[PDB]
Amino acid sequence: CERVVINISGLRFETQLKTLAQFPETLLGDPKKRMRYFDPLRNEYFFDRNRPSFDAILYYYQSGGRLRRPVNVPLDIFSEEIRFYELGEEAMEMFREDEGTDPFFIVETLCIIWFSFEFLVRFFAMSLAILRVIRLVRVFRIFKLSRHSKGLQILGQTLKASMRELGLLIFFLFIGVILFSSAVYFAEADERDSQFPSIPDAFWWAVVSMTTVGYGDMVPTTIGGKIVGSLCAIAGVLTIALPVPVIVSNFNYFYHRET
Amino acid sequence: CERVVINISGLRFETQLKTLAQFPETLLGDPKKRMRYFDPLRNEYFFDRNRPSFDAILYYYQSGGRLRRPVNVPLDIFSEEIRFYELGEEAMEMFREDEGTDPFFIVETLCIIWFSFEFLVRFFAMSLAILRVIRLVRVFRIFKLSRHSKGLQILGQTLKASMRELGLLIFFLFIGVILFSSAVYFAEADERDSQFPSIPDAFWWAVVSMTTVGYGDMVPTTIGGKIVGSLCAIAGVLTIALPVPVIVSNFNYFYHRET
Amino acid sequence: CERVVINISGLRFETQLKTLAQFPETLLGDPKKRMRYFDPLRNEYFFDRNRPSFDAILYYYQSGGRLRRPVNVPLDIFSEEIRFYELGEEAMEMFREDEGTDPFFIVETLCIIWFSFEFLVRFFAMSLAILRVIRLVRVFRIFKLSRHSKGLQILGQTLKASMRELGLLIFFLFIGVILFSSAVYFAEADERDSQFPSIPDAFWWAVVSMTTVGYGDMVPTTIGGKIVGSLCAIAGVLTIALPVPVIVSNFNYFYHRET
Amino acid sequence: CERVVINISGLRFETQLKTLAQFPETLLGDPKKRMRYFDPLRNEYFFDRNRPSFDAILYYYQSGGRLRRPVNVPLDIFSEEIRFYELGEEAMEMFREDEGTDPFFIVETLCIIWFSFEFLVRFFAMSLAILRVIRLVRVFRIFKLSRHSKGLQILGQTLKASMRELGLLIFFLFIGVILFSSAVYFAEADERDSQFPSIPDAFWWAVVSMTTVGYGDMVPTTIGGKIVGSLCAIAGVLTIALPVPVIVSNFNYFYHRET
Ligand SMILES: [K+]
Ligand SMILES: [K+]
Ligand SMILES: [K+]
Ligand SMILES: [K+]
Ligand SMILES: [K+]
Ligand SMILES: [K+]
Repeated sequence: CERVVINISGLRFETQLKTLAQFPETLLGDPKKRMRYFDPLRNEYFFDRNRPSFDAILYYYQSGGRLRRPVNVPLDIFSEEIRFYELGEEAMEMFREDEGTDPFFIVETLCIIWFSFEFLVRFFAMSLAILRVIRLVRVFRIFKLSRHSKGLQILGQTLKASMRELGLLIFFLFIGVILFSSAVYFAEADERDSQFPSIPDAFWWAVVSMTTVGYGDMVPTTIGGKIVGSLCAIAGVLTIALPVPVIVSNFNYFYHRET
Repeated sequence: CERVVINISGLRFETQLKTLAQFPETLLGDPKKRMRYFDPLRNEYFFDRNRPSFDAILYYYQSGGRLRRPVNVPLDIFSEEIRFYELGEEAMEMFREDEGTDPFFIVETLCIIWFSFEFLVRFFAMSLAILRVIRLVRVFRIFKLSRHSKGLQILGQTLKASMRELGLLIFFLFIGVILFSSAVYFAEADERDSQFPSIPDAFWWAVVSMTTVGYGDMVPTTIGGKIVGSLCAIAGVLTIALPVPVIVSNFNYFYHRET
Repeated sequence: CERVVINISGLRFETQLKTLAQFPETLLGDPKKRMRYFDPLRNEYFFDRNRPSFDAILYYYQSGGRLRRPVNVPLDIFSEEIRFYELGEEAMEMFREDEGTDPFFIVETLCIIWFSFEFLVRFFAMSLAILRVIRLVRVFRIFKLSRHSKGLQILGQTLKASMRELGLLIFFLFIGVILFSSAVYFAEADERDSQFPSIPDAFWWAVVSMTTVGYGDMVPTTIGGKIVGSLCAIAGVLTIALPVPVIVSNFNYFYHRET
Repeated sequence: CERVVINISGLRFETQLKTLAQFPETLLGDPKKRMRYFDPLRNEYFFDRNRPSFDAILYYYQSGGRLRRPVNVPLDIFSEEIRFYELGEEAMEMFREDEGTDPFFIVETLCIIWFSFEFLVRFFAMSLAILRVIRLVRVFRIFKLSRHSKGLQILGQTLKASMRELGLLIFFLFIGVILFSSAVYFAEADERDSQFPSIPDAFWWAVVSMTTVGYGDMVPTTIGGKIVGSLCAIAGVLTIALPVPVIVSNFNYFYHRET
């Protein structure tokens, strides 16, 4: 099948004419558009342009549509070329995406009034329950700032996306606490003056020993509780120092991408 | 020796004909297979394909079999080319790999019964010992989840592989604790009200000061115990913050590779 | 428009003559300067030089001035080429930048005297206020070392530049402490022996639980205070372990760039 | 000056003959050695070899000796080429490097005897001083293992090399402790029940608050001591989390390079 020669600043490219006919609207696929760059003396089309980029521009046609930016070609440059060669806004975006008492009442009432008002205006434009209700509505209040603080949105999108990541930290943390709250429970017990009788309390210690917080409300006195204490102080920093790189790589990405 | 010219979208490659005969089954090595792409006018074989990839495709023959994917060529693309040129499933994989009271009894009995049953069904398809036995079988129980929790397998494979890494953390931790539990022992002693008489107890402090847990069950009161305490708080975070990058790079790899 | 051919060690480049006339002072743009490298037999200018670099050297003219160093070309090499081709000191720098009781009184008086003297010599060359004044002038004294200690300058430039980064850590820390000092306040209260009555004190705990310092002056005794305590020990290490990579990447850069 | 053409698997290179004469012993510089690869029909030397590598092989001569391995060319491959082209062992290495009661007495005496014996055999093949002598010889004893433990050597070489790095951590730690042990000293004092009278003791707290160890032997009770306590818990983790990446990058390098 009749072949074409494209010269990009001395670098010669060759393809069949049907390969370019696969995208009739692009500059190279449109006879009338590329006609301006034909050299009758050499029988080739010449372009005084960026050499590194054309590799992909041609592969686009041969691949049926794949438009990847060569790793060694800047983003601003390669974008200009896609524009010049007239690849089309569709493929253009596809590339883009593939590439990237009273005072308390007054304050409480004023907010409920403003919030509801603003909410409605924008939208339109028993004894035991009282204990659980105050901890809910009053505690999650801070979440309102997320609507005016860019940072929170980033923190949220990262959590929603890296949920599987966090799920491991907690999971691994469990197996850890369970294994340590048990290994010390068997060596800490059967000894007087030891504040490690039950297991439920051994859970707190472990959670306080793995995160390295160490309040001092519970500490091993026996030899068997210290051996598992050292392994715990280590296993903790080891287990915790895992999902971090992931969440950070996600946050830093969501942060840099949003900004 | 008679040479051949291969034109890949304008980029010309040249090699001897025996070099290609070294792999008679591949497309380029098989006369009958490459015959379809010969251009009589130019005396060369033409391929309307990916330019960046062919560099390696040719080196494969010249190297006697080495099939490396150019750093600047996507994985999905280069794979297609290996397929087209018909390099062979062997070399193909080789590339792949080179590239990547009653309730307690009931619960206890039910499990032992189910586990043993499931185990057998799947397979077929004195006073001091009682103290060490309860800490063993009962503590390692959690390890059963590893068979239904992907995460654990990753954590295990990383440990089994980065064993030499962890061995250092503990090793370095030793030398550290030994050096600190001794430097403070000589400056903390010979002083009343000091809870640092013996060395074995100095070990606990050091292990609790390097991991930065600091329960508060032991703290320097002398000037010589604080100087070594500062160096300890530092040396600890320095020694611990070493094998981490390795274990993480292993975990993150085993995690991303498994997923 | 009359075209030119430039041969760089066998690699042929082609451009129009006006493209090179866009920078009349450079070697390639100056007829008298490039005349020395013209080959009459082939009708092309030949240069026995670095191939990888010329890609950019030519793009410079086609782009109207863009001078980027190819990712695969060393800095010392590409710099030499820019010099040879005589691109010009301007574009040269632009590239550079786009690329990178008595003793107390005596001591106090002597300093004030020396400092003021040195300052002037270099420049030319009520009861409640006394409490706030001593904490100010006397505390910020150390900042004087910054003028003789390179390290501080780096620490400062990184802070001044990554201010938005730090602003998040503190911000996120707030929302965290507010949410935790409240979630535990509702579960820690309504229970005797609990040292978590007020909220202002719950703030201290949270700040001491998220940074993982854990002095032991405050710890959850209830079940509801421990559940939020575990989430706090985690959320803390998660929130803190975020701006770090940024500040470090800034510090390490400012450090390596300054040195 | 008479020019030469080198064809590397279809990729044509051109240089002057003197450029190659600059290294008379290499294959390309030796008439008798390159004669075997000359093609009389095309007037060029042909090599059925790796294309990516030759770029550097030629630059070596043009540069007067610079032998850099292209970023996109494997180490094992490029090495083979340097060998084939016969560049010379010198340049070869240069490239390599540019590229990479009684029991106590018995035990004490036996060691002193063995050590001194082994030392000599290998080499040949008052009251206050007693307090400082026991802390020295007895404490640094562990350092003997470094001769049989690879890990320590790595830890040492990294310290000796990244000394300037560590010097900052300690330095920055100083300025920090000095600024915090002073900011809290002015707000913690003038208040009863406060364990922060003197400054020397404020130093311990700061060092225990920045490393996040928090023994609990000292904690702010005033409002002014807590505000500076939060800034301290942060500034600490910020200052410490700086030299880490450096020491790690050095250790990981010294570790991977040694192994
Ligand atoms: K800690
Ligand atoms: K701690
Ligand atoms: K603590
Ligand atoms: K504590
Ligand atoms: K305590
Ligand atoms: K940490």
